[PDB]
Amino acid sequence: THKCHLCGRAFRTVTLLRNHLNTHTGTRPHKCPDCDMAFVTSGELVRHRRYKHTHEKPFKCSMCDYASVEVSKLKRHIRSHTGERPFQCSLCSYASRDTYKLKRHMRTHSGEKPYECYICHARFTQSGTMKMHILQKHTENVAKFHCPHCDTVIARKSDLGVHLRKQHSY
DNA sequence: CCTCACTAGCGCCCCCTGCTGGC
DNA sequence: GCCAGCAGGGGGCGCTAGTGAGG
Ligand SMILES: [Zn+2]
Ligand SMILES: [Zn+2]
Ligand SMILES: [Zn+2]
Ligand SMILES: [Zn+2]
Ligand SMILES: [Zn+2]
Ligand SMILES: [Zn+2]
Repeated sequence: THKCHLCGRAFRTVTLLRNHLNTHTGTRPHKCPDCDMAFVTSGELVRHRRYKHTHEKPFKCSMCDYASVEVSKLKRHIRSHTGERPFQCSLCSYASRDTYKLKRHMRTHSGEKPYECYICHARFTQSGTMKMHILQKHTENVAKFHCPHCDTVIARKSDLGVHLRKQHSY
């Protein structure tokens, strides 16, 4: 009906094509009055003000005081209350509570390592791992833990925990 | 018919927390 | 003990199909 002169994508109304072309290029007309961001549509600008400026969180959790801006988050929050596991893995028996978390799990079966350190060019599976690598291996005078019993230095908190559970038996 | 708003809904990515197990 | 893999509970954005309201 209304195709895109850049890709084969098609839409039914003109406003959709107008927004689709406003994504191929940076032409975000809905500008935020309280910060320096902009968006192609209004709905994208609405929530940006409710995330950062007005903190308007409509979706409430009936079990706790949690509140989310989008319903997608609450549906995910409530899963940890009921233990749901809707997203099943196709290659193993792991199930998730968030479609993107399942995408991260697949890096176990594929061996993919997208993130690499910008200093030593060492690669990792998760963006948090890399951030830790830079802290422990490329930062100067980093604070380190200390066992108050045996007087041994440990750099990571988790290592101190397992030190107490193994050597000192909690 | 045609706009333009509002609402659900998928997707993307990152954070921080905390553990495991090879070296 | 160091190191990287790896799962939980979260925040903020990219983009679009569905509904009506008013030209
Ligand atoms: Zn296109
Ligand atoms: Zn803003
Ligand atoms: Zn809750
Ligand atoms: Zn799997
Ligand atoms: Zn490095
Ligand atoms: Zn000790």
